[PDB]
Amino acid sequence: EQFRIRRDKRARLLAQGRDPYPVAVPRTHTLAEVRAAHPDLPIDTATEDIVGVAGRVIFARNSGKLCFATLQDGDGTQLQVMISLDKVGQAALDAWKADVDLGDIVYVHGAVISSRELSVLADCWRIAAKSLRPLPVMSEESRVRQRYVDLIVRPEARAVARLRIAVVRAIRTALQRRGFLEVETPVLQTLAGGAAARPFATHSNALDIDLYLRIAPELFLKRCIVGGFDKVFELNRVFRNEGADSTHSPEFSMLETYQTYGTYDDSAVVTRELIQEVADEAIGTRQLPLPDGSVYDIDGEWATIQMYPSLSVALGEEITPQTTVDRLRGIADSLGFGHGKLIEELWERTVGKSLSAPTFVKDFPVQTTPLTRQHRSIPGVTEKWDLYLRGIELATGYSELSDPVVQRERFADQARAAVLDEDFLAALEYGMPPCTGTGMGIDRLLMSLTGLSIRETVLFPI
Amino acid sequence: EQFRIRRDKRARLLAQGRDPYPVAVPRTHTLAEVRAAHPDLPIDTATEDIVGVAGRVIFARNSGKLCFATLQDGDGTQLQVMISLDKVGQAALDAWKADVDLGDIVYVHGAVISSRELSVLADCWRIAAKSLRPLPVMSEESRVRQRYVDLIVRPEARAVARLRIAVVRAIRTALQRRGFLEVETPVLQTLAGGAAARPFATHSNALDIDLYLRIAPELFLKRCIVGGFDKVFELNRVFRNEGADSTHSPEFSMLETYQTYGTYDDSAVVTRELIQEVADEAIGTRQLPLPDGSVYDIDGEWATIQMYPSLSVALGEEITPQTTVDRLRGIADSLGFGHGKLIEELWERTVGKSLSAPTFVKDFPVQTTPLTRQHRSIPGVTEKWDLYLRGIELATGYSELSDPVVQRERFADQARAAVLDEDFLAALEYGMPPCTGTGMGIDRLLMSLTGLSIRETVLFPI
Ligand SMILES: COc1nc(N)nc2c1C(=O)N([C@H]1[C@@H](O)CCCCC1(F)F)C2
Ligand SMILES: COc1nc(N)nc2c1C(=O)N([C@H]1[C@@H](O)CCCCC1(F)F)C2
Ligand SMILES: N[C@@H](CCCC[NH3+])C(=O)O
Ligand SMILES: N[C@@H](CCCC[NH3+])C(=O)O
Repeated sequence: EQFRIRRDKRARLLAQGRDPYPVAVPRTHTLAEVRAAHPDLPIDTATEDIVGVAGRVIFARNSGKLCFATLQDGDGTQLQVMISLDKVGQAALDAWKADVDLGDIVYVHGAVISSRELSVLADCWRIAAKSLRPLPVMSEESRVRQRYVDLIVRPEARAVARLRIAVVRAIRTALQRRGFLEVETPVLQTLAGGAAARPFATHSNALDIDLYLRIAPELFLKRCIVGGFDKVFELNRVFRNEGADSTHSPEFSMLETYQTYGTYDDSAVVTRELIQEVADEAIGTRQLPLPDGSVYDIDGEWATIQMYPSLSVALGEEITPQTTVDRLRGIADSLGFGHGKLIEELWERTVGKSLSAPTFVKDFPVQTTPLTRQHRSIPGVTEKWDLYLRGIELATGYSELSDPVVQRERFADQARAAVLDEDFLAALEYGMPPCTGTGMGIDRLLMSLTGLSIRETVLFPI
Repeated sequence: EQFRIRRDKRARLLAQGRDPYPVAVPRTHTLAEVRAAHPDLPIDTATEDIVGVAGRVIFARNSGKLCFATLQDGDGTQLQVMISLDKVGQAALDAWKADVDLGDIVYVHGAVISSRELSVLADCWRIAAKSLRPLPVMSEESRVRQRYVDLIVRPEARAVARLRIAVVRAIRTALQRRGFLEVETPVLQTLAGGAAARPFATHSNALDIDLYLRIAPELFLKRCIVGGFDKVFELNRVFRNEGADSTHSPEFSMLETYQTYGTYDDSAVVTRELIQEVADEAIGTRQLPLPDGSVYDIDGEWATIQMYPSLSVALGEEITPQTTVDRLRGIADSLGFGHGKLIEELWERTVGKSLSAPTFVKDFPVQTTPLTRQHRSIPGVTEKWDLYLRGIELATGYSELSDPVVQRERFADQARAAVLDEDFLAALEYGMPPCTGTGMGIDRLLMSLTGLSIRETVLFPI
């Protein structure tokens, strides 16, 4: 019902030649600027520094000859205003009382004082916007269907939104210090490749074909290495037409990075530094506090373990690239398609779940890693690592497969479970120098650093 | 046929326990690093600075006891190598001659000398990648179907790719200096809005509905202002399921920016500075040279003209918001749906086409601008500008419409040519402070600054 009273203050303001939504207002400082300015003001004393400020009224204490409001800026910073009879306007005070609700954006010019809390004592005042919905005094999934309200009433939502923006800045800073170049590769592709996922298709009207949103930029980033890029990345959305869960969404921000003439050994060291540098820039500590109330140390060096050896110790027997699927299925049952899949799953179900300190696992089954180079010395495994931080599958890197005839086979196997990415394979046969790629999910980065769910990390999900 | 000889050098290299695609090679410096190091070396003299370098062989001059190649790095920098009998390997020289083609990535360790041009005289040498396609010695649309080849053989394609990356860096730098925060808003939306375009739809499997790729981020960026963001932008892809032409593609990179408590007057000044700052950072001059051989001055202040007045002078009669469509159609015929559309078109066909210096046109027909605030003083027009640079429709800005009941109407009109964006309108009725948005196309920015077509500006189009 308050929806109607509010619409009728707008109307009776328009009729009266009052502007409820004025083009401009001369806001001289932010309330943060007015705070940093008067940090220690002897309380109940006045100062002749004049300011125009605008804020959202989020409390009002109306009292005859004197109204007090709390004006909150968009960052949450608060200044109190004092709409007084005596300064200017009995009619201003009546206008104030009658026209000004809660959730109203409001400009006030005048003197900066501290009362018997930092306030502005009004020379003038005007409305900048008239709200036709009162602020509520909120469930998770209603907070997320209405982030704009969440950001006004919930300081934490402000803190989280700024945090992600700061993490993303810190990332670009870290990669740019190291000579990486940020490139833009296609989101619409004739076939989507470079990961294991079911793509979003769309019809094009220009071309009268179906196109596919990128599952991953890897294949196009590898054409940039062929093309002569030394050090490239791309920090931008990927689209995977699968289910949502606590570490999975169909649209999410993902970093990929390629460095020429380094291996997975080299890109492990960079991923650690990059994460540690981000924590410092954006959180101020490598001793990460959690909603637990616990503290997760990500400082220092990080453990590396091999999948097969670590799996062997966990199962009490030698598991090699040679170990048959009949053997592996057997073990699987004893707990509760093919070899590559079984190793990773058995590993995930035994070693994976027990991890707590930040660990790299490396040397992976050749079957489940079609784009990564065969290991230099160990037959049957690829030079790939997964990074687990606070138990989250955070990041991965490869020594990259630059052999086209091998790469052709890897795909010819995939498919038989038969059109390949012939222009990608074309690019490799022009010669791709030896290089190491990485990938990392921005949402998993935040979750691993904060505790925050994926539906708190993204501004506008669904 | 050379496709077959090459595949058979790979095979007879694998059989021989030679690695044609080795995991690693110990590249100590880039050829650029080796150049900056020995800038003035008394020619035909040797120096005992040892380096490992890797490059692509893009010339070979094989000559009995001594082979010369030009090794080109990926940035185009060149060093010459001298594979000699006498330094190490008669068998190395035979291996060189027999195994090493053109378009082959190649590592060589040894001494840095200048011959009778800066070269490395080989202690060792190894292949890093074996190319199974010779470099061609290329049409526009074959250069663009194969950018990876273009980047190797065409220096200009290198220069253009780096230029775009530098423009994009310069933009983020400029907006961040000014306190703007970069946000990520959804690409997949339940309905796409904030511009005039036909969207790409896609089916979701999670939700079993159609979703739509964003035509523009405006509606979501306005929820961030409601939400308390002072100064926001977003530099990221938009998707418009329309035709391609010389200033139009269905996927393109687009900047949008919102500033609270400024108008279109304010965002005109920022757009000029932003463009001028970009030119300086990324081009080194505001006196922009073109393929013409001409020079386009973008320095100094820029002309502002009003649409209706400028149109009037061009047509020889008073054209106002009042001027009927019958009158406008009449004029249209005399040269060769509704009022708003007719003003902009007549303007575009007379005043628009005659512009050369960088000009802002402002005060627009209310009909063709549903999201921009009605002008403060002039009835019938909206506070909007278009910026024309070297005759390209580069950028636009609005004093933003924060009135929900007006905004509801603007849409209720649109539709009747009836489901609206009710959550967007919901956000406005919580109150959006007065603000000014802008938008600019990155491809048009480059085209306007360089002369370059849209199909040279984007790394991987189609
Ligand atoms: C919500 O985020 C995701 N959503 C989906 N649906 N799928 C993935 C993520 C994610 O973060 N992924 C990682 C993961 O594979 C760790 C190593 C590689 C980097 C990554 F981004 F792909 C996969
Ligand atoms: C290849 O780029 C584009 N492609 C399409 N299909 N549509 C537009 C562009 C572009 O650059 N556009 C500008 C233009 O409207 C100038 C003022 C606003 C900014 C913009 F990016 F929308 C529209
Ligand atoms: N394309 C990979 C990330 C890069 C891996 C290294 N080349 C993925 O989506 O998992
Ligand atoms: N959404 C606009 C750009 C922003 C205009 C200012 N609010 C467009 O695509 O043209």
